[PDB]
Amino acid sequence: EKDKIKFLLVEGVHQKALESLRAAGYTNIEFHKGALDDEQLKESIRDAHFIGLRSRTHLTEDVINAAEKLVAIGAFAIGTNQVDLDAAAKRGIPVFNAPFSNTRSVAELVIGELLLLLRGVPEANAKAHRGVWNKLAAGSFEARGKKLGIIGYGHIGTQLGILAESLGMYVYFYDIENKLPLGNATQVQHLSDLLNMSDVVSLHVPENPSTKNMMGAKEISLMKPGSLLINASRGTVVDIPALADALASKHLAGAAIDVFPTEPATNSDPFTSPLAEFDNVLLTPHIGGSTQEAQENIGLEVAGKLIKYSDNGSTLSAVNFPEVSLPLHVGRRLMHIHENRPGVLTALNKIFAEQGVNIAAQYLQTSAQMGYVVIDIEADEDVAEKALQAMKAIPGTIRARLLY
Amino acid sequence: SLEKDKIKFLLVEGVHQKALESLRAAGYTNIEFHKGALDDEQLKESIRDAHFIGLRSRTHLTEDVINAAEKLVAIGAFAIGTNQVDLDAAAKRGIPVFNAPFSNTRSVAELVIGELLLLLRGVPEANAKAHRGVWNKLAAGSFEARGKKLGIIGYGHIGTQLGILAESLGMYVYFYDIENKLPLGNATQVQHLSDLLNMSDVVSLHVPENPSTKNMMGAKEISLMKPGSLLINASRGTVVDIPALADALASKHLAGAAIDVFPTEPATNSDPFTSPLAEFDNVLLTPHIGGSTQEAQENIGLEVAGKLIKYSDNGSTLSAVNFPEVSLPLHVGRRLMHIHENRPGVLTALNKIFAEQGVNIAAQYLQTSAQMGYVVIDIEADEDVAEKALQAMKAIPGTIRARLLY
Amino acid sequence: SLEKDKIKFLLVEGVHQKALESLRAAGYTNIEFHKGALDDEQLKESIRDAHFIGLRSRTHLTEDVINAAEKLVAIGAFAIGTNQVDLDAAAKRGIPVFNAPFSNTRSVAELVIGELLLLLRGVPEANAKAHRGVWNKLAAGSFEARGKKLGIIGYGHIGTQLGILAESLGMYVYFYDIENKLPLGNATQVQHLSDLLNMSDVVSLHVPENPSTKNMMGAKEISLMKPGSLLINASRGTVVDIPALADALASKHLAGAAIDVFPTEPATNSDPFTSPLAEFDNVLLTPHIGGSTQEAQENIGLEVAGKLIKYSDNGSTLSAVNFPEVSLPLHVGRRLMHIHENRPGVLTALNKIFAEQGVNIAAQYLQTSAQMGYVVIDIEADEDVAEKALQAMKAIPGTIRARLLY
Amino acid sequence: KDKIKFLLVEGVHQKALESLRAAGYTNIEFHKGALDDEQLKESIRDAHFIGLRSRTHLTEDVINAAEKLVAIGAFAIGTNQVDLDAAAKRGIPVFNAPFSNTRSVAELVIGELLLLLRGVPEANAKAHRGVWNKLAAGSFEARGKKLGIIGYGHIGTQLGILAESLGMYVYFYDIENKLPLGNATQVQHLSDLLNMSDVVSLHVPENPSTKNMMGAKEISLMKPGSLLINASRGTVVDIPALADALASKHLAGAAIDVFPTEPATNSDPFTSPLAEFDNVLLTPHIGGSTQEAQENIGLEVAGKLIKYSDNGSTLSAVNFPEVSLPLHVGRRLMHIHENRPGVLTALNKIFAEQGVNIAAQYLQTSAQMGYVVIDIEADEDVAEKALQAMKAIPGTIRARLLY
Ligand SMILES: NC(=O)C1=CN([C@@H]2O[C@H](COP(=O)(O)OP(=O)(O)OC[C@H]3O[C@@H](n4cnc5c(N)ncnc54)[C@H](O)[C@@H]3O)[C@@H](O)[C@H]2O)C=CC1
Ligand SMILES: NC(=O)C1=CN([C@@H]2O[C@H](COP(=O)(O)OP(=O)(O)OC[C@H]3O[C@@H](n4cnc5c(N)ncnc54)[C@H](O)[C@@H]3O)[C@@H](O)[C@H]2O)C=CC1
Ligand SMILES: NC(=O)C1=CN([C@@H]2O[C@H](COP(=O)(O)OP(=O)(O)OC[C@H]3O[C@@H](n4cnc5c(N)ncnc54)[C@H](O)[C@@H]3O)[C@@H](O)[C@H]2O)C=CC1
Ligand SMILES: NC(=O)C1=CN([C@@H]2O[C@H](COP(=O)(O)OP(=O)(O)OC[C@H]3O[C@@H](n4cnc5c(N)ncnc54)[C@H](O)[C@@H]3O)[C@@H](O)[C@H]2O)C=CC1
Repeated sequence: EKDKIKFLLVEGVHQKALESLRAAGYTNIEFHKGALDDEQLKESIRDAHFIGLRSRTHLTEDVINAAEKLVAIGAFAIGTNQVDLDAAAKRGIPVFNAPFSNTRSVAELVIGELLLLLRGVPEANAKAHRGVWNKLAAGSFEARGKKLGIIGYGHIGTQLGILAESLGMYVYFYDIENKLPLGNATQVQHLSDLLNMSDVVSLHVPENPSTKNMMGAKEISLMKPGSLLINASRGTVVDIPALADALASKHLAGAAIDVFPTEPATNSDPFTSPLAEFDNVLLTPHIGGSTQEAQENIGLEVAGKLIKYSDNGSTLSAVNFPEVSLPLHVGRRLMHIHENRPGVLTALNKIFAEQGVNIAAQYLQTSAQMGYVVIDIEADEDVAEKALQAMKAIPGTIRARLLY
Repeated sequence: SLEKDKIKFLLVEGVHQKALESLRAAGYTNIEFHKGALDDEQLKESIRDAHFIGLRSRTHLTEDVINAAEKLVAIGAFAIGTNQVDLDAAAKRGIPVFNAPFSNTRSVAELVIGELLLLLRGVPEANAKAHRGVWNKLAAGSFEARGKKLGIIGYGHIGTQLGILAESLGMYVYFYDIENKLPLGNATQVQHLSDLLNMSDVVSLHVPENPSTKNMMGAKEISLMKPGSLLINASRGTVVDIPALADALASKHLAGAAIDVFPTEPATNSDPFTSPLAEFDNVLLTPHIGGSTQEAQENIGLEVAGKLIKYSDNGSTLSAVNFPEVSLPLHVGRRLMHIHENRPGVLTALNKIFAEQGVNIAAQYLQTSAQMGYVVIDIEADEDVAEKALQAMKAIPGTIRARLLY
Repeated sequence: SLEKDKIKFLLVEGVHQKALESLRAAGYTNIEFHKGALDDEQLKESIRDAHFIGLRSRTHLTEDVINAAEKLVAIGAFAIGTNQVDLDAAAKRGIPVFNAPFSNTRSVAELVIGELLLLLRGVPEANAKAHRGVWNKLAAGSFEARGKKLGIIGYGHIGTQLGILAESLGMYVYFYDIENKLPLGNATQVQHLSDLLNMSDVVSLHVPENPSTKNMMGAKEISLMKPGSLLINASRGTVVDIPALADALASKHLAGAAIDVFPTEPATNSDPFTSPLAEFDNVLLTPHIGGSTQEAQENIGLEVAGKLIKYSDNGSTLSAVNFPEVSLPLHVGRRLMHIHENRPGVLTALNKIFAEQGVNIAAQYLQTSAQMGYVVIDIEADEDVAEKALQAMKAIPGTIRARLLY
Repeated sequence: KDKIKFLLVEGVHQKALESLRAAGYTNIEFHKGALDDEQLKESIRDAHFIGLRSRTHLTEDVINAAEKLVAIGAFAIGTNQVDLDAAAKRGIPVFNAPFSNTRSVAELVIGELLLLLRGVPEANAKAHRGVWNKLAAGSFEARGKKLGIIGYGHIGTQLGILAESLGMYVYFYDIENKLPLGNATQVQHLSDLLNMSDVVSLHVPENPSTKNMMGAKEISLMKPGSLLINASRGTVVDIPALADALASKHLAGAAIDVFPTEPATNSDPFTSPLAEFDNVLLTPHIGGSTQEAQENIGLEVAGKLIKYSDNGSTLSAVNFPEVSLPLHVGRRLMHIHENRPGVLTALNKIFAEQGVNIAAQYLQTSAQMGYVVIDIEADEDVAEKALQAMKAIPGTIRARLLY
């Protein structure tokens, strides 16, 4: 049975995804290096139970809704904005992704980036390439003994810190919440302190309304003269022209930016920033999280998630679905996804009692529009298959399945 | 203290402030401080009456200039290189030269870490493309440093510090050296360079400039490096065959390089730079700034002020680059020194002068090179006797210079 | 908050204060704190109107005591062990029991380091020699721990932590586990237990108790051990064949050992302890104090208080050692819980009611052990509807306890 | 190089032998233990180099009849078992190993504080008697605790690093300002250190500044319920006061490895008022007694004898003027002599006359004696006549041509 369950993988996900699939028993895998055109996409997805895609493939309403057999969708990536998360929820297909798999990559990028900035290496290299030699030591520093101020002490600030400390930098941080320090990191309660003390400032924050432009003319002029600004969290967090200002003012020595409010949609599309005129700014194409090793983690994680769901019904971490997860105990497990009618649960429970079946466990979780419930029962294939078909006749029923 | 005040220290070229702090602490307070270089003209003027000089790599102390200063005792290269100073001519006049050969250790190790971090990410190519309107975001062939193998070639002061910083970052560290060296942390000596080249994700060079290292990284070797690997050189301009490096990068056998030193380099920051490596967005080129930081300058300042101060106080030429190295521990009595050409009978005039004043020599350190000879002598005696002996010493044929240091 | 004042916490055997700060930090204030153990008249007396109780290892909660505790909602064993508690008995009554399985971690790793350092150094013997008046200065046989190899048998909470500290000190760290573990730091998993016994200078046991571990370190395993090596068992009393170790100690195949646990241990600090290990000055014997520290007692106070708090506030039996495990995140509404013998028709009545009273179910999590079942039900509605429902819930034939939690 | 005889008595580490073998010196009379007076006299009577430990006594009488002997090697730190004077008179330098066990002392301290903070020594002593005493009250983890180090030199410095890798916070007191390593904080007043520390350890030298610097007062200023560890010197702690403070329970325990008076050997009785305290570790001065240190000493002191014989370095000799000369083309000769006028004048005259250029020379004196190394550019024959002539300067204790 498991090997009649087809995974469609596009955009060159990492091999380990494929390894995990196969070791879980899912050996039916149509895999693609690039993205597919419209007519091939619909061809390959017409009968896929699962799909793993990444940034570029668009699962629009129409695409999802022609996908006849689609059980869940796996964004092997961070973003899910290429998927109709809500079209998908109406057909009862959850969407998973990998939000915290890039951590070491971003941390590393930053460390690498600051080392070079503190030295004026970006600037020296740009001149070098056009035949201008600029050997000077004025302005330049080792990072050892410098103060690094991390704004955003989440999954990434944490690891950034640990590295910064590995290199003997002094580590201070600001987060709108009280965070337990690792090694000898130090929490600064006010942001204007952190800015003042810090030789380099790094942002590691979510894209919310506390963060839109959290760094303006104001905040930046608060920063130490000669300092460095690093942004590789979100494109909206920093007011580019402000920093452009502060960079010609030479109030800042330089900067690195891996994200922008606006980004080229493909790589053939042009890039535009005013920062593009500063040799002392590292400008990178949102590759903060782009490494093979990151790809391997996203591989392990989003396959892992698809498989768990397929095998156990778990929606822990699904982005568009009520979150359920029940531990394994002996018996059969079934599951019902449905509109939020009242008395679906009354309907469900009546079914098992009629058949004289004990419900070992169940977990119903509701969102505004939908409901998902996983029920364990002690019974045989015959019995479970009838409950199944009965469960499929409940009013509201979007989808239901015997998982084992 | 009133006798210190007489010794002109001239520091040009903007040496670190802690150099002056170190003079002052040692009593030497008369100092002509210049932030920049001086022309032919105000050189010879500020120097004329100058006991000690401090230059970096732009002041040119050539023969004529060295002949011009009527009172120069030592020279302090507050940098590594000494090629800007005619070593064989301060020697001729009995002026030892000093420098700071290893005051740049962290700075170079730090720089290499940053470079390899960004090169494994295809960041330099990304930044160049980005700054000209090209976006190119992809994950293929970009990698993290952690878990990667670093191949350090030349495991001396810098290799070693580089290695330490590298394993702190998660890298497995290997090295090759022509001598057998004791590893720190989990570094590993590799017996063949071809072994080390075949394995490394990154190879970084910290060897010295000499026949063995001249073009030691040539075609054959680059060819032995791992496909998709990285070449880094912040050692010497003559270690890597650059045309070869260029041909490897063009055929994508190497995926990047960072080079800080070149066969030939620009003499000032107004002199243009060229290299066949300029055509590559995936190569960091930096203008010999491996050891160019303020921490490094601070280190050089203390090192060399100390050497100059020590020479002045106790006559040590330990570490001097063009001069016989003598030093003797302070040890009760009066101390003299005597720099001479190796004339027959100099030593023999030296002890008769003391014999002939019934003066006991508690200590004597004599060292020579080709025609030069430096000897420092520690004596139990009066001052008038110490001053008298000095006069006698100064008249010995072959005597370049001699001084009663205390 | 006046609601809470009703709910009596009975703490015996003197648990750490941090337990009381959580308790009071959560509006929970009727606390009957005791430092010591209680006798039966003291216990029934002081438990009869207890809503919760925290005890330790000496308090014996039997069926006759439990079937007396009239208001007993849950039981916290402020400890690792639960053998002093009658789990089936409290399960029969719908009383979760909780504990702190992994709260002693650092306290055990810290002990083993101290011990291995002094053992390698032959300190226990020199100490006992000194106190008896004998001076034994030697260097034959003593070692620093840096660069020696630690074999950890059981690579879990304590093992992992043990290896981290050991690496801090420069030891080489190897482990053998029955399952495949991700090694921390530079830790190395050894696949065959015999190579590990073969290479290791010190071997420290950190495994559970069970047939797979029982006497798992016997005469065979002891001889696989490196000459002049050291054994340390602070896991469980059944894992080492003490008389085998005693023989290997007598024969000097081993240099020493540290045993904190024993097949038979005194019931109280008043009962004598005997061991054929008592004869050997080069063995540390410790009265099962592996996890006995104040920091550990404070880990415990926090973990176990938090849990009893969480259960009283939100139903969570996540972690119970004798009860179905249920947990639901919070959001908008009110929340019921319901404990019942699993009887025909319970879930049917539950849902019949909700539709009698017109209540829409937001979330529901039911789990069961054998005849026992526990369901926690979030519903959206106002307090009259709620408590209308819960009164019907207690009427369902089978119900053991139902509470409108919030 | 085979004609040179080394006598190593008392089981110096095998790295000493491995090194002599490397440097091409193979004639070795090795002895696991100490020689009694006749054997010693017979093995040494032709030895060039003796390497001993702390039990051997090279007295004048033995040294003096020691015919072929050129340098002495204490594979140890003490040189009080060696008559340094008798040895100089005869121009025999004495080498030893000043600091070869810093880690060993730091380790002992870490293990001791960790157990002592757990009451493990008492607990263990009780368990050896039948008494079980399981308790958490008063037992403490090391991490998060204040360790106060008194004396921040080789060993203090090191100990604070370990302590830090354990999670302790490290404070220190030193009579001078020092650069703290890691998170170490220098503490300007002894009393302030004493009050704050959960565990105090000592690493000062033996001198008046140091005698009983920890007395009734200082102990009473230690935090109630803290620990004192001394592996420094026997003269640093007022022991009776410590006793008192363990008796009154102001201190929860101590560890003492050094004592005002120590048995001379393992066979002599050891006594002490602390012996009655199960919560006190007592150790027979083994803070440095480990194989790693014995090996470190092995390379070091073998290193120094090899160096003296190959090139004449007397750097670190404890009884001799220190002279050292880098090496250069030519021959090298050596003169040791009584410090008195014109030796150097006749030395130098010898080379003047045979018309031989002196490439360098280094002489250094004491009050009573003088040593000088000479690099000359000449064939072997001329160096020989020179030797013979230098051997004759009145004043000459000894002269040798090294290469
Ligand atoms: N450039 C790239 O390729 C990638 C960018 N990122 C971005 O990095 C950001 C953070 O990453 P994680 O560490 O995984 O997030 P996280 O959720 O684990 O941590 C973010 C932290 O910022 C804190 N925070 C939230 N609002 C704040 C406010 N505005 N002011 C100060 N602190 C605030 C939160 O407390 C949290 O600690 C996200 O935007 C993520 O998308 C992550 C991976 C790759
Ligand atoms: N670009 C820059 O800013 C600067 C460049 N440098 C250069 O870095 C180089 C290394 O500096 P340090 O580590 O301080 O020197 P170092 O002398 O301490 O280390 C050099 C090591 O290389 C080994 N070696 C010699 N020849 C070799 C060969 N043929 N193959 C392999 N190994 C060989 C030696 O045994 C020695 O261990 C020097 O050339 C120095 O001038 C140093 C500072 C700055
Ligand atoms: N002396 C004392 O006061 C204390 C003793 N302990 C005991 O120490 C032991 C370990 O504690 P934790 O680290 O929390 O346990 P843990 O469960 O986290 O670690 C046990 C590890 O050993 C492995 N293992 C199981 N059977 C094995 C076998 N036959 N051979 C090799 N490995 C095996 C398991 O797979 C697991 O990874 C437990 O027995 C615990 O009761 C715990 C606290 C204090
Ligand atoms: N029991 C044993 O096996 C051994 C004992 N020791 C003893 O340990 C002691 C320390 O050894 P090292 O670290 O090698 O010595 P060290 O010379 O490196 O350090 C001594 C430090 O103590 C300081 N000091 C001197 N007088 C002081 C005072 N009154 N108050 C505070 N600080 C003072 C000095 O500033 C110096 O920093 C020495 O006595 C040594 O003999 C050393 C090795 C082994």
